[PDB]
Amino acid sequence: LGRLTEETIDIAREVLVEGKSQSDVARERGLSRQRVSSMVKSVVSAANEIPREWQRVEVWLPPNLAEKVRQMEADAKADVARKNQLTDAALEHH
Amino acid sequence: LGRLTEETIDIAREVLVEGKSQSDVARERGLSRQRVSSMVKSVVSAANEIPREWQRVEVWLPPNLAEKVRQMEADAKADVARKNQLTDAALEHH
Repeated sequence: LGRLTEETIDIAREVLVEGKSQSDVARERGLSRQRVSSMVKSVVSAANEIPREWQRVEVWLPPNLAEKVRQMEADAKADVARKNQLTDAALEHH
Repeated sequence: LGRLTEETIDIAREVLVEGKSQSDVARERGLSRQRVSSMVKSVVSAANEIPREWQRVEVWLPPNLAEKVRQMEADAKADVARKNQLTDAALEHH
């Protein structure tokens, strides 16, 4: 929900609100399966405020190491935030 | 599926095969909600071959660190295996 074409928002909205399968929607608009699935993916990663190359992982493990993995995530997410505001300033003269 | 009472297997089998909610099954047998949910949990962790105190975690993160987390799991799982066979031998005389 930011800077995206109008078509990307209209396709994507019909599967995540009022739940319909991806296959059916291909035939009605006349698009490949590969491309309807690349449209849904860039709206999900924009609602999370993270780049598009990051991946999703899920495992079982003991309780001490289960805490160290929760912390890797939280610190890495606030580091993109700081480093992004700095390069916006550098392009406003000064 | 190993060394468990007969009741624990008969309750647990009715929710995971032929899918029924946990609430309904409480009333018919006359047990609390807390205890039907502690019966289902020890059959799942026995099909994984891991202790009952381990926890389940799921996060998003960059592609290099996404590999190091996949490897923590695999090594920790083969370490319980080796250390278990050793204490069985020590109790067989010698």
